[PDB]
Amino acid sequence: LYRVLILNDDYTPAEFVVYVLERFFNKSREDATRIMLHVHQNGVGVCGVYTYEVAETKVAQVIDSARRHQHPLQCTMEKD
Amino acid sequence: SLYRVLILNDDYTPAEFVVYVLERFFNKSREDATRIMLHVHQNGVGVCGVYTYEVAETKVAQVIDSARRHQHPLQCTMEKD
Ligand SMILES: [Mg+2]
Ligand SMILES: [Mg+2]
Repeated sequence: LYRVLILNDDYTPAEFVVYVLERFFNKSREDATRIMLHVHQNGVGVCGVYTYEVAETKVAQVIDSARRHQHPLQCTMEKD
Repeated sequence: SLYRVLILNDDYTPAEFVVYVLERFFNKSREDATRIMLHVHQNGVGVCGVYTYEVAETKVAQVIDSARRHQHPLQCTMEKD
């Protein structure tokens, strides 16, 4: 399986990161907030764990959403 | 439970210092250190090693200490493996 990560940056609004986590990773508001804070403080955080193709899909959906909303948010994946 | 130690890319820390860190604190061969350094540059983040919780914390701390004493903002953290 493969974990999907988001990386911190100084441009993407916190509220957008929460939105991404809720929408694309089905996080509750509190859990999304938790992960958003963790990424802000530590530079990176885990959004979910999926089979390879599904991880690729989620990474792509996040990047598509971010860029269309004019945010440079970086999303990537690693073997879990 | 084991924990992976990660570094994050930045635009300031020199490539050669990252290789030095990988060799000094994570027992990487020159080739592996170079490849991880390049991977982090390309991907934004990369895995330095996997250790028990407290050893991972120790490595993270040693990297931050070394980086700041070398005048570099290199970010290092850990996650459950
Ligand atoms: Mg694992
Ligand atoms: Mg990771």
